[PDB]
Amino acid sequence: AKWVCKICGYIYDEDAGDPDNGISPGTKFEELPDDWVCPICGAPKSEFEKLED
Ligand SMILES: [Fe+3]
Repeated sequence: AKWVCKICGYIYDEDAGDPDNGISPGTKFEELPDDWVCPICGAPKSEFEKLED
């Protein structure tokens, strides 16, 4: 699934993960650590919104 950072537009794609910041491809958004943040703007997980209806 993909989740967008409502502040900057960054897209956390679960299939891509976030390797540079310790997240391997395939990591679900809910499993990301509670203090993981958007690699672009630094927003907390609370500011992301899943891209699903
Ligand atoms: Fe962001």
